[PDB]
Amino acid sequence: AQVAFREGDQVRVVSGPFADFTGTVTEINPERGKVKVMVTIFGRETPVELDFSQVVKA
Repeated sequence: AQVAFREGDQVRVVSGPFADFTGTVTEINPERGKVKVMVTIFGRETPVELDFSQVVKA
């Protein structure tokens, strides 16, 4: 039993100043290929939109 991705999971950022945080998958877009996760920067929530090409599974 294996899986590529699952809603409600946690994924880290790709790079940049945010290359040390994760997010909470709220919704997915298979038809296109996007992903939304709620990250936390400076000790505060921050909902941002990304894509598998800018995130990683942890």
